[PDB]
Amino acid sequence: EIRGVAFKELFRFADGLDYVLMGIGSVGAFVHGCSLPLFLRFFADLVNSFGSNSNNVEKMMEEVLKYALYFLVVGAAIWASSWAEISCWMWSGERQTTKMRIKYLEAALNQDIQFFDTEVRTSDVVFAINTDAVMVQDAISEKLGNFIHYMATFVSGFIVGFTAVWQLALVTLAVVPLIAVIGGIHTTTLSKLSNKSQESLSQAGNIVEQTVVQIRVVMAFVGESRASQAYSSALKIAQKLGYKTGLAKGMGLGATYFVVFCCYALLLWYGGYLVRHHLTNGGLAIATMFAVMIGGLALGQSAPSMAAFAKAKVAAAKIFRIIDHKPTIERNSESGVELDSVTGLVELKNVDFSYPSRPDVKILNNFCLSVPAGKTIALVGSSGSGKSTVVSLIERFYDPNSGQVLLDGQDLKTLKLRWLRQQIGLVSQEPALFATSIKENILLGRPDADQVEIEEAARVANAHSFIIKLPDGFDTQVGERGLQLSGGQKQRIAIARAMLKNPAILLLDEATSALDSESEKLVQEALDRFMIGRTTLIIAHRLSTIRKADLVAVLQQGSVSEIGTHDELFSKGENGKLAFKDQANSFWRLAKMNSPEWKYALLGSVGSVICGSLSAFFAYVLSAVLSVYYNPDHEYMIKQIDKYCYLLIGLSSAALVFNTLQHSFWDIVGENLTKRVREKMLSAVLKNEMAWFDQEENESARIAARLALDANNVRSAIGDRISVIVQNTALMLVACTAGFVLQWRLALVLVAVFPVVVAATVLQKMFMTGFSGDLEAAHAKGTQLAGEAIANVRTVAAFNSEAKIVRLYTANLEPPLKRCFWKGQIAGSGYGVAQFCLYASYALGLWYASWLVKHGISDFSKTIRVFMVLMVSANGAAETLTLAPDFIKGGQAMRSVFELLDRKTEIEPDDPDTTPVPDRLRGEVELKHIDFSYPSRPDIQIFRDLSLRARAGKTLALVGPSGCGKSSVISLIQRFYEPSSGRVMIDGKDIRKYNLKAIRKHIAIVPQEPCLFGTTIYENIAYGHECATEAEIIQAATLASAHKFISALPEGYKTYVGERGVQLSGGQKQRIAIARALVRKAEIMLLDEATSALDAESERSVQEALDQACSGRTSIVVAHRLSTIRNAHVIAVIDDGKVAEQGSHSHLLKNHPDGIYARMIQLQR
Ligand SMILES: CC(C)[C@H](C)[C@@H](O)[C@H](O)[C@@H](C)[C@H]1CC[C@H]2[C@@H]3COC(=O)[C@H]4C[C@H](O)[C@H](O)C[C@]4(C)[C@H]3CC[C@]12C
Repeated sequence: EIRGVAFKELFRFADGLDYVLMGIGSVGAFVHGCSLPLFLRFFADLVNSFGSNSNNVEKMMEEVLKYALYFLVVGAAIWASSWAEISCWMWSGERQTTKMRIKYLEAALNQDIQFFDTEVRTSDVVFAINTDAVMVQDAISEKLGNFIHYMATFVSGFIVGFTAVWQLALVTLAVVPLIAVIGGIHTTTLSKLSNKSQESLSQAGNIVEQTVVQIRVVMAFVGESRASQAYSSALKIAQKLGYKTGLAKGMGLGATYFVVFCCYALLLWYGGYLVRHHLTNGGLAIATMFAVMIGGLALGQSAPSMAAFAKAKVAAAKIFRIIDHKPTIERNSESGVELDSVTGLVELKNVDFSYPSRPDVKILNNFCLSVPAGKTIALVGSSGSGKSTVVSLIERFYDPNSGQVLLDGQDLKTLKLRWLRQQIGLVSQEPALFATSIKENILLGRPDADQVEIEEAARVANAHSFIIKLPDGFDTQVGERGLQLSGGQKQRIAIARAMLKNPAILLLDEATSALDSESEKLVQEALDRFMIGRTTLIIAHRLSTIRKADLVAVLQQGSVSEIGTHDELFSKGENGKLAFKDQANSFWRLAKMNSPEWKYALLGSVGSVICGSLSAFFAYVLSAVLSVYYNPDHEYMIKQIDKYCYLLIGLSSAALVFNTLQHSFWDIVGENLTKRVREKMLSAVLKNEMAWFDQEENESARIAARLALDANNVRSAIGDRISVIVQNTALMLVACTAGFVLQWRLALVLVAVFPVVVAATVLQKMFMTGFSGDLEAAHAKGTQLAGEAIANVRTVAAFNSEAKIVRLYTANLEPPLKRCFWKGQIAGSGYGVAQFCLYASYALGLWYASWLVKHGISDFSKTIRVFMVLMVSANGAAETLTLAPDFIKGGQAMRSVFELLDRKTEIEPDDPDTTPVPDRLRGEVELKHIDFSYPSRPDIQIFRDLSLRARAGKTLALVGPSGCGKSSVISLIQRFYEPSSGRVMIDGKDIRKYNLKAIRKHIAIVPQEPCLFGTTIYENIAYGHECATEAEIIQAATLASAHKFISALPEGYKTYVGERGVQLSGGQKQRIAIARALVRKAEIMLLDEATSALDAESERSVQEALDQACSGRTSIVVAHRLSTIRNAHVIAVIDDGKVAEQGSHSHLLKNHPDGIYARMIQLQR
């Protein structure tokens, strides 16, 4: 484990402005922290004056006025301090982190390639840029300010409480730990249970992902229910964990309320005792209790900043480790001769390079390669030979071991590499394109070029292409949102960037196997014009360029064998605004969908209202006790205080019980709703046809992501919404009725500003969480550019364009900087305004209470009770709003799930219109005049009114060009896609009117790539038939010969096979797929060209298994390899969507000579 760097080093990249910002933010944070207990002290003074001066009205009025002015001053101070703190801390952190990001990327780019090979992985570098974008910035921007603020709040609260009433402060200090302890336990318990629920949800998502990637075989058979059952099990586990989560949350809230009620019972009694003995005032005691509570909670809230500091220390240690590293290979050297003879006569003698990470094995051991001066060389060394090692050595990526290696007669170390790499042009296996515009992606080959040179290079040496046939053209920033690039466009861009480096050698290598000939001919003309270009890593891919090269010296077993002529070369290298009515309707339909849980909801609802009442009740008690404090009759005050304390102790238990009840039952409602909706979504998805799966936004992990993300916000938007809207309604109703009954006038004035108080307290809690948004989302563009640069470090170094990448990174990072500055300003201003309005409302309400008392309208007791009850109830309501407010996201996901459910399938897997189905369908399939067009590409028509047919009980083999959709025929058979036109019949009955579900069990299919359903081979084989028992799969394995390795397998049938388990060989996987096909004992077998890339033993085994599989009943096979259709007695030709020759291969080979069969026979020779 790396040792975290000390805290001070985190501020390495701080300049003078950052120091000023940090100082101003620190002062603002200190003032913001201190001004809360100061407000409590001023409130105590105001209440004490307003209660003591009942007889002397004028003194009461003037003192209340001065303290209201103090409240306004404190509000203004809070406004200024919070604004300064938030803005300065956010912007300073962002600036420092951006500078450090830029320096990190700059240091990473100019590192040696061997650094990434051995020291730090590229994935580690990308993760490090994630960590520097998150943790270091978070610690030095928001966590530090919050730590200072909470230290200030803690110290100020303790000072205020002690200097007011040291006695009660000590008692309140002892009460603080209990509340803090319960809060910590509740938070930890929920986090642990949340982790359990999270992994359970991941399991459910994995099931959906697996089902979608295997949707073909799953739909081809009858696995739709099987998949739903597995999903049901995972959902059940998740809801059980959710039940625990909900019960734990309820218990935590109940426990903290119980402790709070009992502790304030004790504190209020002790405050009454102190008031009896003339040791304090009422307001002073109340403020002391509040201040000490605030200080303790502030320290508790400050601890997470320390946690963040530790994590960021570790992260910054890693980042500074990578930054401070110094490259070993010398760059910007002074030994460069800068020779103008760009032609490389001959070089690379006696190279003895050994791979840097592992010195045990060496490739370039003792041999020489040598080159001419202006003639290409083709290099073909086995398969895993060090063909790329020569390219790397030429580019000076590494260095040869102790020997004598030169270039052009002037060595490599004595020619620099800043301009040496300028002479050399490199084209990689896969072209490396960066997030900038394609125009700049042409520039970085030579920044000194102008527009005219770029366009002439792209035009005379490349054909007109998508760059000009484009809405944007030169300003076409690709990035992650790059347009459709099939490989040819980006490849041509890469060679163009290459030709901008006109002189000297140009290095080639193999491209993708499926590439158009235009790129190859452009490469050929590029190497012809730059005859200095040699060292093509063709690895036996273009015999024409091989004949072009004067020397085609090979690198067999990592060594040169023959150098010179290129004549025979045989037996070597044989490899080739949003609406609201719709939201209301969807809400109503989900509620109707949630009907079976109604009981729980009602009970939960009951608990909610009672919980709300308790909160209001608590507020009232405080008010009452305070109002009782300023009562001359001591015995009456004793009786009242005892009554209130006993009532509070009694109702603490009710608070606990009904908090647990409410949260448990609402969580049960929510979990049941999520499970039901998720199952319905999966069923609706599985009912859809394959054309729906082919469409975009509709495949693999992304559909699983939509399913996972559109259920939790649904549970929120139903359960949490109703729970809060009823509990806060009960709270507000009780508080408002108490306030009205006491003094309706002041109650009305206060409920005028009630939303302002609630909003301000909500913003206080949000400040507690933080106002910096998703830092990752802000720097997404820069992060992806940096990842592309680091992953493509070899290409960047080859084109010596590190500075260009750095400046592009800076230009991408500037808009996040500006956005962060403005966001900080807006957030600080808004928070300050809200707090100022809160304190202005407090001052106005309390002054109006004083004014009412002055004119004999009311009393001190009633007015103070109204004020305190309404304000504490506002705080409680805001604390209630802290529950997940994902309502808008909930509505959006509501619409998403509803449109997913209401989608209509064109092909219904079910058979509502039942048709007669024979028990043993013989299956005389006849695809007569079937006109089918590629679903993905309508223009492409694999079938053109082809009258294909196959007599039942007979084997038909489909042969023809790979381009024609011979496999697409089997898709039409399973009705995955419907032919653009034409009618297909299945044994005397058309399949359209026929029942698809009955057909599925009479059809067996083997995919070209076998797929792994689950853990055991047992279940994979049993998947073929609905009720496979045990003997049936035994015979399936024996006839399929799958048992041969199964007995050899340690666990046999029950071995864990798949991605994580024992990965069987391709032949074994295909053989078990064939076995599961035989399990279904279907009359019609649709054999696919699975035997594509296998070794000799696996080839023979899989063709044998195919021999037993196709034997018996009827089988439509598609094949392209000899000794496969020969066994079949009926062969068809798929030429251009039409049938050409029908009959046995031997029968049609004798007559009409030079036939299409003879064509592939001659080709296979
Ligand atoms: C005199 C008040 C009306 C004052 C003007 C008001 O603005 C102030 O913010 C009140 C509502 C605060 C000050 C201290 C707060 C309390 C702090 O002391 C406590 O024990 C905590 C524990 C726990 O966090 C409870 O959920 C809230 C609870 C019990 C708080 C409830 C709200 C307060 C009582």
